[PDB]
Amino acid sequence: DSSRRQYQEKYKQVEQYMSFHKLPADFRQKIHDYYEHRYQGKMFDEDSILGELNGPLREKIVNFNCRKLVASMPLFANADPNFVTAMLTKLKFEVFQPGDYIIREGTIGKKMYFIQHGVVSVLTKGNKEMKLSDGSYFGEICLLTRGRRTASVRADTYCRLYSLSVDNFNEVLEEYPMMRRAFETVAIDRLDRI
Amino acid sequence: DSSRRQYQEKYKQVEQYMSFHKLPADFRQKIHDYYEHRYQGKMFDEDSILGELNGPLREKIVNFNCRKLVASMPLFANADPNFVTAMLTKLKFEVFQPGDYIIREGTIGKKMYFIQHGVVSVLTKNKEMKLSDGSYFGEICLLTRGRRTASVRADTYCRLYSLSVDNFNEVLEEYPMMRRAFETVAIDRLDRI
Amino acid sequence: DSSRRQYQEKYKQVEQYMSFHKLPADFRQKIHDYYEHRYQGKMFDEDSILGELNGPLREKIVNFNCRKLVASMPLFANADPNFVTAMLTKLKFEVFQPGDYIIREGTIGKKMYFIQHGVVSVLTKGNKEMKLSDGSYFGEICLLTRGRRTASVRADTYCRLYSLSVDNFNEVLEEYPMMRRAFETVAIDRLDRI
Amino acid sequence: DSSRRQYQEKYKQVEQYMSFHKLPADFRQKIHDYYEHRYQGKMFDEDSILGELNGPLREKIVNFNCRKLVASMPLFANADPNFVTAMLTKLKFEVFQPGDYIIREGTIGKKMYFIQHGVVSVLTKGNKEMKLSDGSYFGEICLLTRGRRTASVRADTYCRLYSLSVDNFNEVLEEYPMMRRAFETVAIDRLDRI
Ligand SMILES: Nc1ncnc2c1ncn2[C@@H]1O[C@@H]2COP(=O)(O)O[C@H]2[C@H]1O
Ligand SMILES: Nc1ncnc2c1ncn2[C@@H]1O[C@@H]2COP(=O)(O)O[C@H]2[C@H]1O
Ligand SMILES: Nc1ncnc2c1ncn2[C@@H]1O[C@@H]2COP(=O)(O)O[C@H]2[C@H]1O
Ligand SMILES: Nc1ncnc2c1ncn2[C@@H]1O[C@@H]2COP(=O)(O)O[C@H]2[C@H]1O
Repeated sequence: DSSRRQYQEKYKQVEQYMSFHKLPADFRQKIHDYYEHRYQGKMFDEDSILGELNGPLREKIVNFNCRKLVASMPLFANADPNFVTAMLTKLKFEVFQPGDYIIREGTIGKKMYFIQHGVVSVLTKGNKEMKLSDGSYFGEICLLTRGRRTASVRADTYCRLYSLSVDNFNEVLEEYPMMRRAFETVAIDRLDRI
Repeated sequence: DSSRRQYQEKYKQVEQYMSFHKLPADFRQKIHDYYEHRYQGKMFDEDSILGELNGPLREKIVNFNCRKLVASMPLFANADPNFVTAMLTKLKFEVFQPGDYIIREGTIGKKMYFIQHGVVSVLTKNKEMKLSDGSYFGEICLLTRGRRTASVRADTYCRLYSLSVDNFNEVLEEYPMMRRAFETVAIDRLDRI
Repeated sequence: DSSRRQYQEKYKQVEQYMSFHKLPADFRQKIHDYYEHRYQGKMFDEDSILGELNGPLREKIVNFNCRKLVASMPLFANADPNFVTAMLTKLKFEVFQPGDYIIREGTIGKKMYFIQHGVVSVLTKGNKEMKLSDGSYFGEICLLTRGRRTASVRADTYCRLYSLSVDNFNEVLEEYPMMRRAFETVAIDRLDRI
Repeated sequence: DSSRRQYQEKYKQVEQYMSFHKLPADFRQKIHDYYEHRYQGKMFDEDSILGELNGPLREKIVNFNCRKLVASMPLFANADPNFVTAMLTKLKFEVFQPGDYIIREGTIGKKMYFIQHGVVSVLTKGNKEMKLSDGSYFGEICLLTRGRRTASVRADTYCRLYSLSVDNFNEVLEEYPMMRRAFETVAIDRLDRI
C-alpha cells in the first residue's frame, strides 16, 4: 500500500543523503534502526490528514492513541477529560535510542517528557543514578523555574516519549491553572531529593 | 478527473492511518462518513488554487460560495458589501457530525460559528433550545473573552463557517460599528440565560 | 516541457474546482483568461527555485526582470542601486483584469502598486476621473498616513502590477530613510489635487 | 538515484524558468554552474529528512558535517561541545561565486559568515584590501554593534560558507553568554585595524 511505499521511498532518500554526506556505516545503521522504531515501515502526512478532519475527530484520535499513557498517570486519569484532551493535543511523539542524551544537565530547559514506553536514567553529576519508566514524566522542573536542567537524562532502552514545550504547557495551564500543582508537587519532591 | 483521484488516494492513506493506529471499526465508519460529507468525493488544494489568483477573483469566489449564507442573515444581507467580503474571507468551513460537541460549556471560547445548513442543540446546564440555518452562535466569548455560557452539540450534520476571535477583531478594526450586531444578539441571549 | 505540463494540469484542477462550486459560465471564462494572462501557459515553483539560489543570484534575477520598470521611474532610476534592489526584492507581482477594483475608496490601505504595464482609472467619488499608466505608482498615501483610501482605483486595461506592503515599505525605508521623501512629494501633490 | 533524478528534474525547471524570463546565455550558464557547485548533482528535502529525526540524530549529523570547520577555529575547538552544537544547529550553508558581494559596505548588517572553503577579499573603501580564507569568519561587527557594515566582502574564489543571523547569534548567546567575548575580541582587533 501507499504508506508502505512512502516509507520505502523516504528511506531510500535518507540512505542517499547519508551516502552523500559520507556518514560512517555504524551511524547509517543507527538511522536505519531509528526509522524502523519510529515509523514501523509506514509513513503518513499526519499533519495533512489531521488538518482534513474537525476538532471532535482529532480529539477522539489523540485520546485513543494515548489511552494507555493516560491510564498510567494519576495526572491524566483523575483529571477533567477536557484538560487531558487539551494537553494530549499539544504532545509531540518522539523516539530516542539507547544511550541518547534526552536532557543535558546545566542547559536551558524548554521541554518536558512523558514516558509511554522505555527506561531512562536520571543522573545529577556526583549524585546516585535514578531510573524512570512507563507512566512517569521528567523535565518539569525547568518548565516551572525557567532555569537550567538539574540533571542529565539518558535513554537506557529505546524510549517512546511524548514531549511538551514550555509555551504549550503554559498555554494549557491558562485554561486549567490548578493543574500546575500536580507538576509542582513532583518538582518539589525531586528538588528535595537532589 | 484528477480531483476524484486525489480524494480516492487521500482516503486510502486515511484508511491505512486508521489501520496502523488500530482504531475501532465504528470510528473508522465515522471517519469514512465524515470524508464523504465534507469532501463529497473530490479534493482540491484550495489554498494553492486561491493563492494563484488575485484579490478580486478570490473575493468573487468567496462571495459566490457564501451567497445563500449571506442572504439568510440580516447581519450580512443589509451590510456594506465590503464588510461582508472582509468577514467572508476570514471564515473557515467546517463539518460536524450528529452528537459532536462543537462548544463545551465553561471552556475558554475563541471561535464563533455561522450555520450554513444544519441544526444544533444549545444547553446551559437548563432546557435545551435549537438553532439552524441562518443563525450563529459562539459570539458571547468573542465579546467577553470569558468562558462558554452553554454547550452546543450537532443534532444533524452541520455545515458551519467558523470565525476566530482574532479574525473577528481584525475585521471590526475596519468596520467597528458592525460589532453592535453581535452585541445585540449576545445581550439578548445572556438575558435569556 | 515540465512547466507547460504543470500549467495544463493545474488549470484542469481549477476547472474541476469551478465545476464543483457551480460557478457561472461567464465567471469561468474570466478565470480562464486570468490564467492565460498571468501565467502565459507555463507554471513554476518560483518560491522553490529562488529559495535554492543565493542572495546575489536572486538580486540579479529581480533586477533583470524589473529592468524596464526601474528605467521608467526616476524614483528607481536615480537612486542608490542597493535601495532599488532592496525595494524590488519586496515586490509581489499581481495581474488585474479590466474593471477590477484594485483599491476601494474609504478602506484601510496597506499596499501600494507600481504599474509595469497597463492603465488604471483613479476616481474619488464626486471628483473627475484620472488615468495612470506604465511607470506610475499609486496607493502611497495610505502607506504614509496609515488612514483610509482617498480614491478608488480600477483596472482599465489588463494591468501587470507590482505591489508593496506597508510593512515592507517601512522595512526598506529603515535602511534608506531619505527615500521616503520621494513618496511624500507624490502624496502631497495628489492630496492637493484632490 | 531518486536524489539524482530530483536534481535533474529540479534543474530542468530552472532552465525553463530562465528561458521564460529571457535571461541571457551567460547568466544561464552562471546559474547552471551555481547548481553544480551548490548541489553537486543531487537534491534532498533536507528540512523534511531532518524533521523526521530526533534531536540527538540531528546534532550528530550537524557535528559530523562541520567537524573540520570546528577543528579549524579555536572559537569552536576549545569550547563547550554543547555550545558548538547549539551554534552549528543555527548555521545556514551558502555558496557564493567569484566576484559576488557577500557584504556591501554601509548597509545594515544582520548576518555573519564562517568560511568552510574559499577566499574572500575585505575592503573598506579607501583602505588596503585584506584576505580571509578557511577557518576565518567575518561580519561579526554588525552582529555586535547593530550598525552598518564597516567593509565590503567579496568572494575571490567560489566560497562555501555558513551564515548565522543576528537573532540566532543572540539566541545561542542567551545560553552561552561568555562566548560573546570571542567575537568581541575579533571585532575590536578589526576596528582597530580599520
Ligand atoms: N531525584 C530525582 N528523581 C526523579 N527525577 C529527577 C530527580 N532529579 C531530577 N529529576 C528529573 O530530571 C530532570 C532534568 O531536567 P529538569 O531539571 O527540567 O527536571 C528534572 C526532573 O524531572
Ligand atoms: N438562549 C440561547 N439561545 C441561543 N443561543 C444561545 C443561548 N444561550 C447561549 N447561546 C449560544 O451558545 C453559545 C455558547 O458559547 P458562547 O457563550 O461563546 O456563546 C453562546 C451563544 O451564542
Ligand atoms: N489626483 C490624483 N492623481 C493621481 N493619483 C491619485 C489622485 N488622487 C488619488 N490618487 C491615488 O489614488 C490612491 C488611492 O489610495 P491612497 O489614498 O492610498 O493613494 C492614492 C493615490 O496614490
Ligand atoms: N582589517 C580587517 N581584517 C579582517 N576582517 C575585517 C577587517 N575589517 C573589517 N573586517 C570584516 O569585514 C566585515 C564587514 O561587515 P561587518 O562590519 O559586520 O564586519 C566586518 C569584519 O568581520
